[PDB]
Amino acid sequence: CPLMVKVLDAVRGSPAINVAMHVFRKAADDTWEPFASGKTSESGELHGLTTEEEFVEGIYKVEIDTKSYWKALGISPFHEHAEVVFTANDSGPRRYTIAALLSPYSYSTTAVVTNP
Amino acid sequence: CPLMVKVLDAVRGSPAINVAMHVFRKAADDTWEPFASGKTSESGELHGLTTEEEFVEGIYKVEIDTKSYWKALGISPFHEHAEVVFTANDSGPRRYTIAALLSPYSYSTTAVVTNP
Amino acid sequence: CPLMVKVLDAVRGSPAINVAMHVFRKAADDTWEPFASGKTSESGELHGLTTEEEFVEGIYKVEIDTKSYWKALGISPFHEHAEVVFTANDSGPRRYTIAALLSPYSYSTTAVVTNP
Amino acid sequence: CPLMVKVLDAVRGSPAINVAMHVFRKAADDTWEPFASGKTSESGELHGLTTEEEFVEGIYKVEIDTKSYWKALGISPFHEHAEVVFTANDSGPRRYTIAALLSPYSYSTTAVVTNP
Ligand SMILES: O=C(c1cc(O)cc(F)c1)c1cc(O)c(O)c([N+](=O)[O-])c1
Ligand SMILES: O=C(c1cc(O)cc(F)c1)c1cc(O)c(O)c([N+](=O)[O-])c1
Repeated sequence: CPLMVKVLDAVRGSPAINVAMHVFRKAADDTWEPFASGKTSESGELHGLTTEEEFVEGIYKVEIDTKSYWKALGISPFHEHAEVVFTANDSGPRRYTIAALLSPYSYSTTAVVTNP
Repeated sequence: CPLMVKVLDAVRGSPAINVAMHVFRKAADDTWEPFASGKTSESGELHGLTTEEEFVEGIYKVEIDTKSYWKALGISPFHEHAEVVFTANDSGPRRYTIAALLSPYSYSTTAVVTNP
Repeated sequence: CPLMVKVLDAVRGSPAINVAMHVFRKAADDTWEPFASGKTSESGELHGLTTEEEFVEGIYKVEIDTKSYWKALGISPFHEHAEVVFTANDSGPRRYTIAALLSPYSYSTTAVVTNP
Repeated sequence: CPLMVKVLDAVRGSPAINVAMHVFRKAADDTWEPFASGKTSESGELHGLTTEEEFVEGIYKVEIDTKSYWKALGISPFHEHAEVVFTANDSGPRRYTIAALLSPYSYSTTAVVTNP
């Protein structure tokens, strides 16, 4: 698993379950092409988005659909989504964990990058 | 000032000065129209982006060039930029402050939405 | 104002108003001596805690009563309080702003340390 | 494992390894008694601090020695330590993950609380 995303709920102190997200890759013509998508599990984690062979050098965007998450809980949040944009595998393959901690009017995001 | 942006540096414990950003408004064809831009001041703040009459309801994106900020400090960053995508809502008067707290491999963002 | 505290509410997207806090200074016997206190204003800020001459180098603790804040909004919180423990340092002049961003099960805190 | 602590480094995008921390419990006379201590592993995690039988109702304090962590990396940080104070097991046994995301002048902390 070279790319894993973990989402936490700072209001309930729980994983953020069933959070949808889309991953895009910047194409040579500078547009965003669809790369992978999925939803977080009961642990707040989304695994298996890609493989080492498919996950080439590039600029990637993770768009986490935080608005739908909060709406289903009865909250009208500030953000449309949490957006994480980063260059990946510039110095060879790495393993990436992207984390997001969600509140209705705020979110934090961090990356843990490890060398296989 | 209906919309202000404040950027802070979590490594130096200081305003993040001379940080460039662009604000976009989502168009009917789901593309991002440039709307305003600028660079943070010595206080880390960017004022005067828009006016009350110009700032209508809609989806806005603030794209903060964090990568250039960290590269100018000689620190390798994770993100290409920090993105803040939100719906501006006109139920009551609203002044928006978008704040971002920057670290090389993480950022936090919050909205302080008040009434004069 | 050598020391100011600002508290924000990540659930409502607003200053955290009427938040009580106490500031302590570590004594020679490793106990916490009360030093100053107050409640945040309508802007979420607490000014006038100390003066330049009183605020000497040492270890300070800011104890923010986040639990009472959330209980007054009817929201069950995780933390008993938010603690910010830091060394005040006199190499150059220094103005300190302690900020805290509150969620029921999470908080962030940062220091913005500037020079007039 | 009813109590686990995870520490991340927001400057390097890595687990925070070999971070010491002490856990205290509030005694009936309102003083802090030592409860458990340890250091984070190569994954940034500290497991096995306590057991379900030992981890009774009470007010607990986790003091994470962030200052020693940053000093060893050549950074002079703002905080003496990160302090997490919370009531545990008030409604029966729970499993607690305490997380801390560290920067030199800022930290975030969150709790994930699950029912066994
Ligand atoms: O967003 C924040 C913020 C973000 C965090 O992750 C943690 C925290 F303690 C504050 C913020 C907002 C403001 O309006 C503001 O003035 C400041 N400040 O000056 O320090 C900060
Ligand atoms: O990024 C974080 C994170 C973000 C924050 O704003 C504050 C904080 F204390 C941790 C994180 C990453 C992980 O991999 C992870 O397991 C967890 N967790 O379990 O709680 C959290």
